[PDB]
Amino acid sequence: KPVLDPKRNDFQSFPLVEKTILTHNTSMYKFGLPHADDVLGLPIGQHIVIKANINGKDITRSYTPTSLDGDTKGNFELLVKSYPTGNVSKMIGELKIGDSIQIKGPRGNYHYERNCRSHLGMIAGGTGIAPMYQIMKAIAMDPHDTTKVSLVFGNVHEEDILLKKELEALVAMKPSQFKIVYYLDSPDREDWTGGVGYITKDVIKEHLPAATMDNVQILICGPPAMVASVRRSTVDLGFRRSKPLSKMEDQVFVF
Ligand SMILES: Cc1cc2nc3c(=O)[nH]c(=O)nc-3n(C[C@H](O)[C@H](O)[C@H](O)COP(=O)(O)OP(=O)(O)OC[C@H]3O[C@@H](n4cnc5c(N)ncnc54)[C@H](O)[C@@H]3O)c2cc1C
Ligand SMILES: [Cl-]
Ligand SMILES: [Cl-]
Ligand SMILES: [Cl-]
Repeated sequence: KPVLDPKRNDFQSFPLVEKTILTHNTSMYKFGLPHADDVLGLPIGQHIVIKANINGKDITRSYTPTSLDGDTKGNFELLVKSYPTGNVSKMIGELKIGDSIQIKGPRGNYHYERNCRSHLGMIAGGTGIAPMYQIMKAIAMDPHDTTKVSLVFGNVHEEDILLKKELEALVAMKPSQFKIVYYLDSPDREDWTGGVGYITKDVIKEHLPAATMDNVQILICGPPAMVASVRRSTVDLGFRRSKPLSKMEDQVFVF
């Protein structure tokens, strides 16, 4: 029984049942569903939206749960990074156990289907890993999905990297299908051995599939400066220009 239903296109309330810290500003949040056998019902590629009433406004933002129907019943799980002057993210970071959130879904133009592409090149920064992780996890857990995934995941320093151990476990499931490189612009520590710097044209050319590969797609999600930089790099590398309104058929798709 899926809780999200496009025919009942309204907000619904779900209570916070568990909260686990990932970093000083980021936690995993587990929200309860009405029945122990319920699943969220979120198609792969799509997100939920969460509404907070703040400063006289209904403010809504997109979140991609880390849980899938196939591994999570009776609840759903989100990763949320809170900012000091955030809005919806600040509300979430103020919830106590038992408080509820108002959500609506599913939403989004990315409708992932098994083997719809031969190779996904993923470019993520910060919480932009969330839409990527959902897709890679689905592909990892589907024993008939052969889609190659090459992810370049850029952050400023070590404490900003999210889901690294989870991602590495997905690689270990399909080590011939999945490739991840981590970049840090400015590592804090001398024991970083991943990539150094930000995601440049040269990084994308080295690590992601080329624009000439049949049925390839580039997926992008991150803060606006990263998105503008990497979009320009993909055009310079011969990918088709991402469309103002990203649609699933586009060669470069921005979340
Ligand atoms: C498809 C999609 C999936 C997403 N999934 C997730 C997810 O699973 N988890 C998650 O935590 N977020 C996710 N995001 C990001 C999320 O939608 C919000 O942008 C984020 O939570 C900030 O919302 P806000 O209302 O708190 O801040 P806003 O109202 O957007 O901004 C208010 C202030 O907060 C600060 N701020 C906001 N965003 C940033 C930022 N990126 N870096 C630095 N400061 C910032 C700035 O000071 C800004 O002025 C996703 C976004 C998309 C498009
Ligand atoms: Cl609506
Ligand atoms: Cl939306
Ligand atoms: Cl296109």
